[PDB]
Amino acid sequence: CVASVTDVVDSRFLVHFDNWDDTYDYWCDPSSPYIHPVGWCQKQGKPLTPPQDYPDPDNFCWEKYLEETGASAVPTWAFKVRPPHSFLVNMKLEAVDRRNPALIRVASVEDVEDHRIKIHFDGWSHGYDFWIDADHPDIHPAGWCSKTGHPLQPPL
Amino acid sequence: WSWESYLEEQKAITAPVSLFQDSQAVTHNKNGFKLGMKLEGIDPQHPSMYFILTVAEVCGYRLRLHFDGYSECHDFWVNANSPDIHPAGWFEKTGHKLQPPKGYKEEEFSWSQYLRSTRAQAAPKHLFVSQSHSPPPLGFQVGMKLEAVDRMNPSLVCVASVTDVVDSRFLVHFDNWDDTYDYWCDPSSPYIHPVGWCQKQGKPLTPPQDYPDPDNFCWEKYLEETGASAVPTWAFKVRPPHSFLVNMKLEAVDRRNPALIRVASVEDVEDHRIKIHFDGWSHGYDFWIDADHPDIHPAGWCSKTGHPLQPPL
Amino acid sequence: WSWESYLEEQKAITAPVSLFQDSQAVTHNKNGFKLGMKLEGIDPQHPSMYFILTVAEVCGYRLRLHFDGYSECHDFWVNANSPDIHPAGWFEKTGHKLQPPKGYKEEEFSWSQYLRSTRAQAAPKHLFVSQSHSPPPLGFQVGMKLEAVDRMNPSLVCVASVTDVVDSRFLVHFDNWDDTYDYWCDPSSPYIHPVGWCQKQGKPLTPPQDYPDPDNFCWEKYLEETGASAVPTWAFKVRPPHSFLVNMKLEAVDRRNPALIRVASVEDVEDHRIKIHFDGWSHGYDFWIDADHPDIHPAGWCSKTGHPLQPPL
Amino acid sequence: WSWESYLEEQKAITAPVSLFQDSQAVTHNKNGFKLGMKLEGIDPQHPSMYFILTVAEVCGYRLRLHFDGYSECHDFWVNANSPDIHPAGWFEKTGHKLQPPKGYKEEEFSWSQYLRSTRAQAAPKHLFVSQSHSPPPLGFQVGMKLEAVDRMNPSLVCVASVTDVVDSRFLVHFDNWDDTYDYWCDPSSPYIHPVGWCQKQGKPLTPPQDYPDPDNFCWEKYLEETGASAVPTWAFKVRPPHSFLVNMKLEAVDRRNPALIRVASVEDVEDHRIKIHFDGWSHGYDFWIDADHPDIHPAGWCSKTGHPLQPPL
Amino acid sequence: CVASVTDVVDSRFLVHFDNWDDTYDYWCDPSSPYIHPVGWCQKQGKPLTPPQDYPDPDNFCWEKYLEETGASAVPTWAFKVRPPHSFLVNMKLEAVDRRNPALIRVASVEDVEDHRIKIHFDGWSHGYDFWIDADHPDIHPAGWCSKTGHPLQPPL
Repeated sequence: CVASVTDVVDSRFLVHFDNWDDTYDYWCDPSSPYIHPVGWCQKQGKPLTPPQDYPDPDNFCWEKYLEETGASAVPTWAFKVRPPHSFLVNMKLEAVDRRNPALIRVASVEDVEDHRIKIHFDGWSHGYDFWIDADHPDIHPAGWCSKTGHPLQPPL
Repeated sequence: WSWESYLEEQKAITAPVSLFQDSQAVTHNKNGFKLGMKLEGIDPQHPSMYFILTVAEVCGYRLRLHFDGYSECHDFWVNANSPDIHPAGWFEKTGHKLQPPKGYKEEEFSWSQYLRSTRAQAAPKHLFVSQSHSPPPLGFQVGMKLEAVDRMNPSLVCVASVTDVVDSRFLVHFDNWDDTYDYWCDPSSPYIHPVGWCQKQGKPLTPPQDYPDPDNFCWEKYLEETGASAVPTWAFKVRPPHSFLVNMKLEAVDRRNPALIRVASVEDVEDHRIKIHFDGWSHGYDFWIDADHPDIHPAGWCSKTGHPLQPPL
Repeated sequence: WSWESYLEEQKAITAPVSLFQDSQAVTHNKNGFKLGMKLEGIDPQHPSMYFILTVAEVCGYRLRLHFDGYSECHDFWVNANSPDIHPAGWFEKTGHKLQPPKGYKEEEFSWSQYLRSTRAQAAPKHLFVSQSHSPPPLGFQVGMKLEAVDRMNPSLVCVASVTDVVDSRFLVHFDNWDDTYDYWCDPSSPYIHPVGWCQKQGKPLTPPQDYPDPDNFCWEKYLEETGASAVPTWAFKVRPPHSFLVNMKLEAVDRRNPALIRVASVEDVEDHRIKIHFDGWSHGYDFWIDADHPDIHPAGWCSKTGHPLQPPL
Repeated sequence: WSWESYLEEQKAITAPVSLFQDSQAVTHNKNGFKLGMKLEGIDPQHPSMYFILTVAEVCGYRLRLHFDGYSECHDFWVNANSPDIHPAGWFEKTGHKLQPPKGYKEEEFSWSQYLRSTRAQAAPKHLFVSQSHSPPPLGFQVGMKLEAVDRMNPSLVCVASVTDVVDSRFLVHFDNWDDTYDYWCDPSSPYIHPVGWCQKQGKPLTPPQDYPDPDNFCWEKYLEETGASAVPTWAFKVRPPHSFLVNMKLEAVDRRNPALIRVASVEDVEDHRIKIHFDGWSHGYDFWIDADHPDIHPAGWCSKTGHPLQPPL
Repeated sequence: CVASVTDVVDSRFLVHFDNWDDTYDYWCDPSSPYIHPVGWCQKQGKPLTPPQDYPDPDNFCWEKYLEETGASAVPTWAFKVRPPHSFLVNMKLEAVDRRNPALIRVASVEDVEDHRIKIHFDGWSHGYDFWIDADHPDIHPAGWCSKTGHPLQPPL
């Protein structure tokens, strides 16, 4: 989708979906795999979603939109993709419980993508399993709870 | 079992009585409805229409209602203080349409004759909390227009009308649609907003179905055209967010079998809704419900009204 | 409460049913009007004009009517057997002018289109006692002239015309004035008299407003001049004085809030009017009313039609 | 602004003068209280205690009183026919304690010396409706015990004593609790009951504060231990419910700014109380008040006594 | 009211009100809209007037009364629907003058009911108007007087 930089804080920036409120927005850095330069969808043969209520969506044109909003594109060179992570299936770690964020549990890598891992809480239903970005702040190496002074929920 | 002991072992609390509407909490009223008694009420699946109903079953402060002439599969449960039932003769006295028992015609039906023919008793008037004997809710008159969230598709705010007024409540109807999506509410409902709320807030307004030039919808000209006035902005009251917190326990009707009420817990919260979990059962049965829904109740409600309580699993 | 008990403790009687017109007394007709239904009717404050009206509220055998497009502050109550309301399409079929809903033009308005646009129902024809399907009142034709008491200033008898005829009734208009002083009546009305009644009886005749040479007013030449004929003397019927007596009790709409009907008493009488007193309230609220007024009724009327009765204070 | 025009505009009715106690309705008495006059009175917050008070302001039939020696933030308003104020010398002649002006000792205060020090005048005796000269409330003697509703915590019915008798009223005091819970009443008060009432009704009885054995409070033993009698059952009288109805209009003193009196409506009713709503203001300012409370009045009370009336808004 | 057949003459029968003056009796036929089978009032929720001087007027009961009186009910099948008449308001006809029955006058149908017409004598006060059953022997079509040789009174 058509997006804009709306905030910059140290090495991070806030990505905003034009004509939406901010409920779908997210913070990231230049290596995020979720962002691409103006023109990327066109070069890759993928459909670009225009702003929520852009007057004539089928005919959306970046060069025209940029002109009319008085805006420029983030330069193509600024997008510096991070390499895929190296978490492998069955590797164990600790992860915040999403249903109850006060708790941290023993967890395993159920499944992998280039930038994401599927978390499984050991001893629990696989229905609680969830996909999470590999750089998410709420996953941690084994031993993190013990070394930081936080209780770890054992499996079951 | 007992609540007292359960709260000790779980180290939890019940949702305090003060968190509930008086109507969800009240246990000291007698259920005067009796088997076979006849009355009128709304069809839950078609909340604009009224039918002849018979008391099929009573369980504490609840009753199961049957649609006279129709199949028993449509039977449904209400509380004895339901505002959606009315005494015999109420339709005629208040400008509502009666859908008569299967096989009758609207104007072929007489209560007098029906009662003689069935030898039944009409449920006495004094049982009913809602009989249109109370002055309406402030500023909501039939025909008036507003903006309303489609509760079935909550990402939509739509052109709506008031089409029914009964005591403190009114019926929200979506223009050019079925009554299937309609719903009853009061002036403090967080689902309704004044004309011009969409444009002022930013979100788009869904115009009536099959309307000429949908994207080109103008409120002020729709109003003039339909000889309608917008509900005035002073009429829409603030209902504060409820104060239920996660892990508070309560009693809740089981939607999979409404004859049953269970021990339950607040699993999650929004401003105006809570997520119910039945203690001892899978989270897959967890469901979102409005905080002012008639089918949730403070701990103790079952015991004090004489309805069985399903203990946790 | 109960009438039976009240009459014992007060040692009084109710005004017998036979003292009332059939139309003031009738309780056995169903009110078929329903919320949202559309119709036509007179504006009470401008009784020569017709408007599009919507049923806003029903209470027993009464309804509250709303002027489409206009403010809810003009809403008014009528009985379901009111002759001053008519079905959709009646204006066109009977030679009356429609004042259309706010923002429309007289000839821009179509019922067909209006109903499609509002998705409303027109109140069915069979609900209406007055649809101009009955042959008029004997000898009163539009354009004809008579003498009429200004009901707002009863010390005046004035030059008047018939300007409207609908079933058994006709509209009395005062020449060269507003419709504000006009009123509906029948041939037995004690407020109307033939041409030449003033001179024969002795009292002076108020001639039309802004008429040339007021004190020099001649009926026979006014008639020739206006190409009008006088209503013939055989047309004016004797209505006998009513037979209400002081202390008879009855039911009466409260003029301070017409949604309400109260226990009342005959405080005083004239030939054609009674003075109403609301039992338990101050005499300061006492008001004179015509004996044939639609808003007075025999004891029991409320109970038998399904309208609340305000007990005495 | 006028009442008449407002009532017509709102199709509204005022509560009749006949619904009020004479003392709430009386407008034809002169206010003889003057600035700087000195008197005695109860603290409205500690109704068992008596202070030297000075007239700080007069507004119609009302006066603002100041506690001598203390801050003006404690000033309060009463009506000139208040039974909670007394002439200089009253406390000494009737067995009541004086809380003297700030910095005096009780034995140290003398009215004659104080009047000389201040060069002030005592309000004359003839102004005062209550001087303890009229007949006492039958059956209620100082020291006698009863069961009373805690009006601050009305779910509780409690062990209580008569601790004061002044003219036709008596003071209810909750045994060993703060005097701030005390209230004045008469034999007909719906908040008091004879010893044993809770037992007969199956209601829990709140024992005195710090009762040595709170588990087994027993009335017979307590009466014996305390050298006290019960108020006999015959002394307790049925007070009939009031006759105020919802939406009736009246005048009421503003609780938050008691200098002011506002246009008000009856929002809700109970048997002995009315819920007041100030016209034009938020319903969040609504409050319950006993129907016999000195600070509600019929429409017209302000204009007739010379007090400004605040219009709606 | 409780009534009995007390006379049968050709195609008609006489209805008599049990223990009341014979002045209330009237002749009718099976199609009369004024008669109904025993039980009709009960079925319609209408009050039934018992015989005059009935020994226990509170609890009049048809079954007991029939038994006590050695009487049968007219069977329900005997009762026939008579269709409403087809007279319309303002139609003109000839009618015998009730007050001076030697005379027959020009008349109009002032009002209608299902089985009755209200007669108005043309030219006379409406105060002389009267209701009459449509099958009454003393109303006649226009021309009846001239064809039978009876004087007709003109309007006035």
